[PDB]
Amino acid sequence: RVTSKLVKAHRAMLNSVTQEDLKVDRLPGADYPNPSKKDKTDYIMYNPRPRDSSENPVSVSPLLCELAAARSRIHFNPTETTIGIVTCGGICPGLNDVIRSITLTGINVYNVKRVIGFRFGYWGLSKKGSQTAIELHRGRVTNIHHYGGTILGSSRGPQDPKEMVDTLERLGVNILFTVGGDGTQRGALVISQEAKRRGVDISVFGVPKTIDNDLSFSHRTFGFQTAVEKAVQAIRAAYAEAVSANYGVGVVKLMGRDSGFIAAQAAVASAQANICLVPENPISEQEVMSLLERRFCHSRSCVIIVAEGFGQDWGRYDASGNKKLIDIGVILTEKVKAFLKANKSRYPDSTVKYIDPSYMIRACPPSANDALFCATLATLAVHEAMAGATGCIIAMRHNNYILVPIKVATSVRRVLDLRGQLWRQVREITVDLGSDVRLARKLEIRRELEAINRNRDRLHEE
Amino acid sequence: RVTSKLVKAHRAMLNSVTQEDLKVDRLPGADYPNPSKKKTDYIMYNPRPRDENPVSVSPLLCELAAARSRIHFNPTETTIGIVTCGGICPGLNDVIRSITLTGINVYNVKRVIGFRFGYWGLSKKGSQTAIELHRGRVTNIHHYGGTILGSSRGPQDPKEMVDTLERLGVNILFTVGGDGTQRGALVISQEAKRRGVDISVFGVPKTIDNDLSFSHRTFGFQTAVEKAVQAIRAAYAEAVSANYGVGVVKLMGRDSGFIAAQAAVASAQANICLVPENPISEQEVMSLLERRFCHSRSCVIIVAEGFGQDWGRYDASGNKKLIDIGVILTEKVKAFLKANKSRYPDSTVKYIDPSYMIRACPPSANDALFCATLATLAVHEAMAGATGCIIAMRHNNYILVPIKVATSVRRVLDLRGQLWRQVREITVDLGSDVRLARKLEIRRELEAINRNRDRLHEELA
Amino acid sequence: TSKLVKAHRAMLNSVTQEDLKVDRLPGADYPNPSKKKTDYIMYNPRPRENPVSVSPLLCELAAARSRIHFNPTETTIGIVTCGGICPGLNDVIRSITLTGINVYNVKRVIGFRFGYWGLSKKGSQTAIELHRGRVTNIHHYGGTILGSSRGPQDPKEMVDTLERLGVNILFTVGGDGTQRGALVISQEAKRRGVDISVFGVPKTIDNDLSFSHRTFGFQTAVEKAVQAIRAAYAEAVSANYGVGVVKLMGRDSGFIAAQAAVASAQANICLVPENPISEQEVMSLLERRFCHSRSCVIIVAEGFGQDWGRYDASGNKKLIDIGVILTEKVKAFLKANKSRYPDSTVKYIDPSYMIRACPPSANDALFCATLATLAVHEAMAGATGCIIAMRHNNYILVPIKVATSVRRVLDLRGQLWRQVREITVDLGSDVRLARKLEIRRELEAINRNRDRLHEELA
Amino acid sequence: RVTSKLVKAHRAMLNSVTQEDLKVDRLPGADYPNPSKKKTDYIMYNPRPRDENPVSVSPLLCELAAARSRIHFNPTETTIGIVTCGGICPGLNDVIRSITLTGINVYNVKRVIGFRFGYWGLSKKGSQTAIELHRGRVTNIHHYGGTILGSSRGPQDPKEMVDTLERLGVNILFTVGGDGTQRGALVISQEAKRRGVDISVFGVPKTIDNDLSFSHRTFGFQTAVEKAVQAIRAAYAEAVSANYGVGVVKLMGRDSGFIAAQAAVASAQANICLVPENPISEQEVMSLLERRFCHSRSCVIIVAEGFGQDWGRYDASGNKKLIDIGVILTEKVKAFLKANKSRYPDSTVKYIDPSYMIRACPPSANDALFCATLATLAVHEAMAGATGCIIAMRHNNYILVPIKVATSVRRVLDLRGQLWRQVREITVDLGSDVRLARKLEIRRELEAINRNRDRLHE
Ligand SMILES: Nc1ncnc2c1ncn2[C@@H]1O[C@H](COP(=O)(O)OP(=O)(O)OP(=O)(O)O)[C@@H](O)[C@H]1O
Ligand SMILES: Nc1ncnc2c1ncn2[C@@H]1O[C@H](COP(=O)(O)OP(=O)(O)OP(=O)(O)O)[C@@H](O)[C@H]1O
Ligand SMILES: Nc1ncnc2c1ncn2[C@@H]1O[C@H](COP(=O)(O)OP(=O)(O)OP(=O)(O)O)[C@@H](O)[C@H]1O
Ligand SMILES: Nc1ncnc2c1ncn2[C@@H]1O[C@H](COP(=O)(O)OP(=O)(O)OP(=O)(O)O)[C@@H](O)[C@H]1O
Ligand SMILES: [Mg+2]
Ligand SMILES: [Mg+2]
Ligand SMILES: [Mg+2]
Ligand code: NA
Ligand code: NA
Ligand code: NA
Ligand code: NA
Repeated sequence: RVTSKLVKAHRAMLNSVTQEDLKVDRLPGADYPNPSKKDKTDYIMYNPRPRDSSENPVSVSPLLCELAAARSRIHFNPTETTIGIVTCGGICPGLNDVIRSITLTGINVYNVKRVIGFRFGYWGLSKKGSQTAIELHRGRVTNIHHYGGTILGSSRGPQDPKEMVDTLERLGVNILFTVGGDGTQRGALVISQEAKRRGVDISVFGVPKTIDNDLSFSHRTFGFQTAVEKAVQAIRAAYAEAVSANYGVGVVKLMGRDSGFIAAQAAVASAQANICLVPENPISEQEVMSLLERRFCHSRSCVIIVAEGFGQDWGRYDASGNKKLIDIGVILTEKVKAFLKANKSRYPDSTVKYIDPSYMIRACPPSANDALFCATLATLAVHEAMAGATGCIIAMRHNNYILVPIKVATSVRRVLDLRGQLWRQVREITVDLGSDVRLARKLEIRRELEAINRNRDRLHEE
Repeated sequence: RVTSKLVKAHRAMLNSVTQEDLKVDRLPGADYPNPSKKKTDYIMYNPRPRDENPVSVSPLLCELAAARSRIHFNPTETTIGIVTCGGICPGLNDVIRSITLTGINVYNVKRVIGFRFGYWGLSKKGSQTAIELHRGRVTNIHHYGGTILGSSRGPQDPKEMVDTLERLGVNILFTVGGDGTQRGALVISQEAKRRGVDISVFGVPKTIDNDLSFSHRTFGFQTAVEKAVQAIRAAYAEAVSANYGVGVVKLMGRDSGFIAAQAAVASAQANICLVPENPISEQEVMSLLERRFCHSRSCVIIVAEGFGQDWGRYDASGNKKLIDIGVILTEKVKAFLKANKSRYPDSTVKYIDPSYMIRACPPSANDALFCATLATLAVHEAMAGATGCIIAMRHNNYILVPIKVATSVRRVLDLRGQLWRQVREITVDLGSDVRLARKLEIRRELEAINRNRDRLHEELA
Repeated sequence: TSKLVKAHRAMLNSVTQEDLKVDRLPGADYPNPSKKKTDYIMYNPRPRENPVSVSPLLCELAAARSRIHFNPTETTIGIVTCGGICPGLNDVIRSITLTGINVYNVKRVIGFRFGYWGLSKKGSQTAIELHRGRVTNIHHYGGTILGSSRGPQDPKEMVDTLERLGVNILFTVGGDGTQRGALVISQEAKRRGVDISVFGVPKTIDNDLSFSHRTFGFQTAVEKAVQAIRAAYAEAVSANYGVGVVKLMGRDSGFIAAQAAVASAQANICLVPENPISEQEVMSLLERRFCHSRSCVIIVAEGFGQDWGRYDASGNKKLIDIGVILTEKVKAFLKANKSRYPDSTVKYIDPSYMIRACPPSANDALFCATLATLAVHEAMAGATGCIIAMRHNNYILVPIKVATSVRRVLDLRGQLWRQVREITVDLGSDVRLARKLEIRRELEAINRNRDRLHEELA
Repeated sequence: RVTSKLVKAHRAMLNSVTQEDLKVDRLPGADYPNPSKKKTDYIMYNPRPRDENPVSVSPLLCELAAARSRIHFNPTETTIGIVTCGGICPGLNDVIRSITLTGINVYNVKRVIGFRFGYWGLSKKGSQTAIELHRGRVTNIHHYGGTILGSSRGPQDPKEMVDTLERLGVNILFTVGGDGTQRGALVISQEAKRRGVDISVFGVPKTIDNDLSFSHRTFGFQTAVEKAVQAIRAAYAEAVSANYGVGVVKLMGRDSGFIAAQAAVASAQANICLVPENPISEQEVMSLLERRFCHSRSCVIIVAEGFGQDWGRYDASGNKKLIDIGVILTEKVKAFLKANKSRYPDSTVKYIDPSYMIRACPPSANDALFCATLATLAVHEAMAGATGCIIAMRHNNYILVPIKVATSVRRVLDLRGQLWRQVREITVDLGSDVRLARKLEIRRELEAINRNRDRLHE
């Protein structure tokens, strides 16, 4: 009963996935030796669950994923390779660790000719933008891992692939590392394709950026654990506010656009959520109000976590073509205010406080563990691209680093499994509809009556 | 010379302040000895000399708070009550906890009562929810934000409230909260006198803004600044990540800009700092932004919540609700950058409102110590029959100050002070030739880099 | 980046599928109130038509079960925490209690004080009853509210206690020692025909448990360690020929040391037990560091350098303090070379207790709760003699005998350790040409800088 | 009745202090206008009245620090120098950064020079490593502990140092450091006078201990208290986890106990607080511990590093090295509990020395603000030719104070003050009948629980 689930992507490139789809494209040939390693691809089962010990276990699936690793032979000539980095889309903890590690691995391990950082996402690759490219060196990236955001900066909206490749050519780029999400990596493919049309010796390698941890073929993306730490700190605040008011409601919106991993993890980690609203589990304003009522039958406080992709069906694009969400944080808060107002009887006093800790989550520096994670991804990213990997992203599954072709990855998305342990834990700690309000509380205060008497004895026995 | 300034309160009770006004009311007589210690000392309101020994430029003296040899209430028979009212602020639980423990540990009082949800917990209805505070209850509450007692907005009937105080045997009510709260305390105190009730009403001032008069520091304030700065770094991260990126973050200052200002300087990251003391027009702000965007691709704008209330068009307690200047300013800045898509090709505005995260978060270690000291001294003085007053801190000393005085004046930024002078230094300036200013910038830079270039050549071999 | 190795006191010399099978109290007649056969996962997902594991081993997946062995409303759960302290003990304690009380509505939960001592005839008088009100907020605190202890107790006394108190499940939270004790307790309870599950929640801040990629507390330890490293780094940078030496937890392995070294980006030398080197080699690395820098940060795991010189109540071998010894050797070295290093300072940081006695990261908390929750599920379903663990992002059940027979260790050929090699001083570099190719990288950079800024004026 | 007290310094330069002593030396003349501001004000040393307007109980006035209309140095031609000496303390980089920026932004000075590794950077040899500080260099340093300039211990030749100041064109040297540092400053200032050099020597006081006279707060101090408290929680966690567990944590206080005391109260967790102001014997400490162990299974002992120096038997600068009381106290406590295995069956002592983590960690937001203000004012006054003095803060105001006065007295805990009175409250007390004290404890408890029991029945 695992806690994630796969699902077709809103804009899938493949409708089915086969082993060939999973094979990673490589620039032709690998003639130089690896200074790092002063001999062939290893794989890992996509799914380690067996069919049919006995004679050796056979996977319930035919799929293998390529393991990322440093390689004996590499494709590019180390001391002559130029590496490029761009960061696109929203910001997320660990961008600067990615930037820094790519640079240092290039410079320290492979002793590359130069590292170029492109400004403000793909815009920095445009004819106009290219004038702002900077050269990244040890001194530039030494301390950037202490800061949120991206020193390169980022942007939204497309650029002309022909301009971008023009730029890559003019500057002598051999590897462009594209750090960003779904949009970014789709752009990567376009760039990669245009370079091919030209017969340019260029790897385009993706480092996946999604604070939501909704990437397919992945159990963890950088930034995500940090977002959970911060979200929990948001939740404590909301909890403080609710407890301080008779019929107090703390509503806090968390990141989840298409999935509720942050919302769920934070709900359980904090032990403080009473209602947890995720996109996987669309419910009506009436149900929410109903859960709130139940909560207010036995408590004077209620914390409601809501993922930003929840309740999009509750009412009525950006430069990149992404569908703008309606702010469910604001809308839900208003509906809850409405509800408690229309019931001034039952709830004499009552307060609703709303917290949107969005930017503080995304624009804050990485946890130590996220840093380590970023550095590992980035390091391996450089290893594989040096060995001519292209058209793929690096990811992590089953505690292993793998290579995955952009087409596969952008075709499916990870989603909460409502039958999973994580979501089962959210159901445990939150208010429940399916409980006789009466007997439920009756079996509460009795659990209490017991406890206090055990208490009373123990202390007399003093 | 100060970074603060005094100003008449929006609803002042005194129009002038005299020594007699500063005298603290005391329940008649002090017959019991102080178990803790098994006449009143003063401090000059103003330590600046006029014109042999220096003479204050002012006649005012303030009474120093301290544990007293003789006390008014009979320790082992006194009942203490605590209520928290108004908004929440870091340190409420440390206050609650310290009052309780000082009462219980030092004076060995009969009982401590905590009243729920502000003054509502003193109403006939509310009183049913009063709880008894004991060591076990308050042991660990200092680790949490908010108030375990809870708080509320809106008035109660002083006759009901005193009824409650009488029925429960309360000898001291500690009222923890703001201007409103302390005004309510006077009412309560007055009604208790009309009845000849032996009751002290003592205020522990609660203002996250640090805008209390006769005070240089109120609990929660330093914690607010730590948190604000953290908010500012986020806004700065967002701005730096975007070509012509603007991070707008709203901070607490309702009638004053101390938090805004301190956080601006502490962070080193603010480009524009908007406070109520210094009302400027949308056009001026846009103008400062333009100047910032002449030499930088990023701008962080701090705005206090009481700024720009004159830029456009009540709560249960009668407080005037503010228009959200964070939201309005953000929109105006969006409007401005949109209407200038030419000059600024790309451009982004991100708004952060860290309000509840600041107010509902636990105290720094230093705030905790501060809370405990205030609360401790509060118990000392009220045991010694002080009433109608608050405890406060001036010139590194704890003083007693009558509610009437304190609610008549408020502390405000002095724009001629060092703090504000530092805000002027670090932020964009209007009165600089945009051109020659940047010219003398990149030249400072050209220098630097060449010093750099030499140093590193002087490195090889 | 890990590797398996025989345990210092192994119970099995080889591991077979049958060894991996988890013992279950006979029969499962009651329904699970929570859910108003066993699934497995390959021990090794590398392949040798559908892929075939390079290994025959399967591990049992932990999960809530349709049928359970104990009668929920009549089961009594007990908890004990033993050995050293580690971040997340209270989360474990709290989650076991709440899962028992909320999900299974068990009769009662008992907390035993000060490790196994609380199960002794004497100790048992101090047992307390855990209820929602008791555990509500303990996850905010380091340490263990139950307390812990070192040293054995009489298994007959302990089982006496379990019987007298009506315990149906004892959760033993702790390390290798603890779980070995658990088997003893479990065995004695069988000799008596007692209906008792003894289930282990593994506690090792080192992350050196076999059949496991992550144990609770570990990620928190790394956060804290990195904070220690920054301090050391601050101290080194503030002194001409400054050395910051900071000791980290690793007794038999170097996972914390290594992860913290890379996470911080600040370690110049990283000393782990997997890679024993001589005082002379360390001094040599330091010299190379001091050829191109005025600062050096040295991370050393506590199990390093035990061979550099000459027991506790539980029988554990006490280590010599390598932190103190190494610091002294480094002082000696820099003193004996006052010539080359005019000034020079050594500051030593031992952040040990601050690491172990501090509250869990949010992620660790989630992790603790999940482990504890599943632990309750499986023990309700009569699992015993085993621990819960996590491999390949999955929770599994593993018999104490297997787990205590092997240990996880750094693989020096792995990515983690390869990253430590990258960021740290290297022996095998021509000191000269290495620095020559340094300042040249620099000369370049500055000139790029100098142009960019000239191209700035006007 | 305050919480500090004054005391003669171990190496006082004045035996009495008069108003003339308090007057701040100024380089002759002030002819240039202040670009910032496009006579001296004072404050009473003591605001308590004697006996119409109140008269100070003291004749002393202190000069208020402020930006001045006229300044002494020609702004666009002044060269500023910065050195940091002595131990490290949170806020050094904020000081460095603010001096630089105030110089560069406000006064538009010619150049800012940072000297490396304390006074050594001013020696003939050291001077070769001087670096030029500019906006780009100091932009982000406030995020780091330590000092980018670095520091050192041990004297240099004043003639060399002034040679350096002259050769480089320094008009103001800002000396950031302690007592030793500022004494060095006077020497440097004196030698420059002998030469008729136009040089201000201005001190920014550095003492993490908050024991500076004429001062209520020095930078770093509040940050130290935050960190110390965090150390204390760890020790508390360790003590609570062990039957008769003792957490001993050593804090910074060399000659005073402000950090120890503040941290003891702030944490609410200390049972015993040992400061230098209150020397007690091993027997008394052991005795307080016994009392603690009469009603509790845990004890946290805070000890300041200058405590217990009389309990047993120099550095490059001539400072007296302390015996490690942390280590010695821990041992004595171990001895004591060992020799009483009877009364305390089990028992553990865990010792935490969070020293470097406190000193080498970045400033709280409030400390940063403080550092920047001090530094800013420092630059204002030195531009207006103040010299031979330090900037300090008393009664929420910034004042100028001559090094001679400041190095002659030191701030010390007042055992009759509120702070120390609070330490007495929260800690174990000797002067309580062990028996009736606990009797009146559990009775307070018996009450409480019954109030509890009713409430919950209701
Ligand atoms: N299908 C596509 N083809 C070419 N370019 C694209 C495509 N989709 C997105 N891009 C470009 O890639 C960049 C980033 O895309 P987008 O704004 O969707 O961010 P993302 O990488 O999906 O991250 P996030 O999930 O934070 O939005 C933008 O320049 C966008 O215009
Ligand atoms: N003048 C007054 N007389 C009697 N009661 C008052 C008065 N002003 C306010 N109160 C009551 O005291 C309580 C607190 O008032 P208010 O909500 O203004 O808090 P405050 O102390 O101003 O703190 P904050 O700064 O958070 O607003 C409310 O219940 C309010 O109705
Ligand atoms: N082989 C064994 N048989 C029975 N009991 C044991 C055995 N080994 C250890 N124990 C007991 O289990 C308890 C905990 O053991 P120990 O102190 O070694 O902790 P641990 O689980 O190893 O944790 P840590 O990793 O902190 O050492 C002790 O009381 C010890 O006496
Ligand atoms: N009396 C003195 N005359 C001249 N120089 C001195 C004197 N005392 C100390 N110094 C020098 O000043 C520098 C710092 O002095 P010291 O090491 O005593 O630290 P400090 O400033 O008192 O700081 P801390 O409080 O951290 O010890 C050293 O170079 C030292 O040699
Ligand atoms: Mg997208
Ligand atoms: Mg062991
Ligand atoms: Mg000294
Ligand atoms: Na409540
Ligand atoms: Na300005
Ligand atoms: Na150094
Ligand atoms: Na190495």
